Amino acid sequence: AQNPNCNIMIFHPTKEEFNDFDKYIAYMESQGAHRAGLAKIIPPKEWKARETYDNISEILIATPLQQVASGRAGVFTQYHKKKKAMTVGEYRHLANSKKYQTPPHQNFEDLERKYWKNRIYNSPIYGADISGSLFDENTKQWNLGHLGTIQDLLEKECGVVIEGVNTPYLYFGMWKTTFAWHTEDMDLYSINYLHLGEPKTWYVVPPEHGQRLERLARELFPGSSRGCGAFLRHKVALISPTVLKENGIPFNRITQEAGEFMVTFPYGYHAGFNHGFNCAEAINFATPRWIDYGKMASQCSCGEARVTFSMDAFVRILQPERYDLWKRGQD
Ligand SMILES: O=C(O)CNC(=O)C(=O)O
Ligand SMILES: [Mg+2]
Ligand code: NI
Ligand SMILES: [Zn+2]
Repeated sequence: AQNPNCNIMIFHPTKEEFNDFDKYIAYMESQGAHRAGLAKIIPPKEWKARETYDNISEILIATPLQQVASGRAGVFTQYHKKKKAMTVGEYRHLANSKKYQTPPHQNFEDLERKYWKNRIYNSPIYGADISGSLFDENTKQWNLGHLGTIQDLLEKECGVVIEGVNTPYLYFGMWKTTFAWHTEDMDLYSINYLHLGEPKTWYVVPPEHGQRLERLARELFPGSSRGCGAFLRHKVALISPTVLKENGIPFNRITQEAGEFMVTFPYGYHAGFNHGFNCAEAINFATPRWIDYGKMASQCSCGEARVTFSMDAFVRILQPERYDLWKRGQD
């Protein structure tokens, strides 16, 4: 078996290997990359996502979210408080202000220490989940707005045509902005490109060990667990690497820099934080190997997780027994 310790693998495709997305994901998995739950892909030196980022300041962040933490430094939840709309220009200026900017630090490790020590005492503002794309329409390779759709993948594998569309989302981050522990909707893959700015640190649990994370989460967030059998779908819980080590949960960590792709694999729990002002783009995708994960994915039916239009059909076709109860949570 390839990659039996489930280490995060880093790939360096040639421009020739960068032509066929599906085939390169399949290549990564042949080398065991999926076992880690996350892989990094450094694009060929000839590749660019677009010419410059000089003209992005007028993008609107309609609902910036202030991420308010509760709990202890290592074990906390966050809620999202809606703020007034601002432009990317305005957000960048905010991220760089004395109140929000990245503190002096030595290296990524010092910064990680400071994150876990101090995150809960601040409430950074995240421009998340903005529909759109920063890829130039003439970028032909690994353009996240031109990937094959999950609906077409399900049709090709299962023979059923379904409604729904699949488009990318932009994330504008600042120091301490945080993504809680989660897998993707319907345990899909995701791909994330860091277009610009400061790095993003990621933590991931191997898919074969996801249930161990879930069990620890039920113990650490006992009221949440009683409220919903899949409460990590709410995307609110944070557990530090120190806490995971103390409880023997296998995980890995890696820092993504501007110009690099990250791929998360089905049922790979991940969490992380931004180092400073940045902009990432991400999208979910499927392969034939996803189908069996989709059929087994947990679902939130307490009503909190509230998800896209397109998830209906996935639940309807792949999880017909769950469909009724899940849709009652959606309505
Ligand atoms: O970039 C972020 O804030 C979070 N991204 C992801 O969880 C992802 O791409 O799967
Ligand atoms: Mg603009
Ligand atoms: Ni994710
Ligand atoms: Zn729920």
